[PDB]
Amino acid sequence: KKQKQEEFKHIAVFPCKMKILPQYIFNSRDPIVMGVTVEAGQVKQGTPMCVPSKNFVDIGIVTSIEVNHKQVDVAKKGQEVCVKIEPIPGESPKMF
RNA sequence: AGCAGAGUGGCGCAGCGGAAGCGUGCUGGGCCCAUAACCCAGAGGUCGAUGGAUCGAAACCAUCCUCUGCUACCA
Repeated sequence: KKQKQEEFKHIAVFPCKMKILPQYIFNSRDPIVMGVTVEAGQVKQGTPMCVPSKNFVDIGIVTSIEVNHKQVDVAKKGQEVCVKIEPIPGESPKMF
């Protein structure tokens, strides 16, 4: 099961609904630095992000999850974390 | 945050002092057993909004909106 996790880590994406906090924006484009609070599910590395109300356009692929400049891999519900999201290569970068 | 570019028929696009167009798509007819191709028509336009220099702005200048890119400036 360790090897199954190791070669199925990219193909397995945990579900996550995320609520955005106002005015906690640092970088708007390349990369995306935005201090966003978990409200449902959990956040892991490589999890894509999209918007439901704008005909499902992807935001990008995340890089790291930081809780007060400390890298925590798994964040549960109810914690304010900082996520570094990078644009996917082959598609145009996005702005806040 | 700031800058640059663009806005014309459903779509893309020509287009500037005396001047609402093209390609494609939609509708009708001819041709044919039938279709494509082709022919004949027709429908579809706040030329992004505002002001002004103008006899004569779809056009030049100023502002603004929307859309498309960026110089990087964080835990």
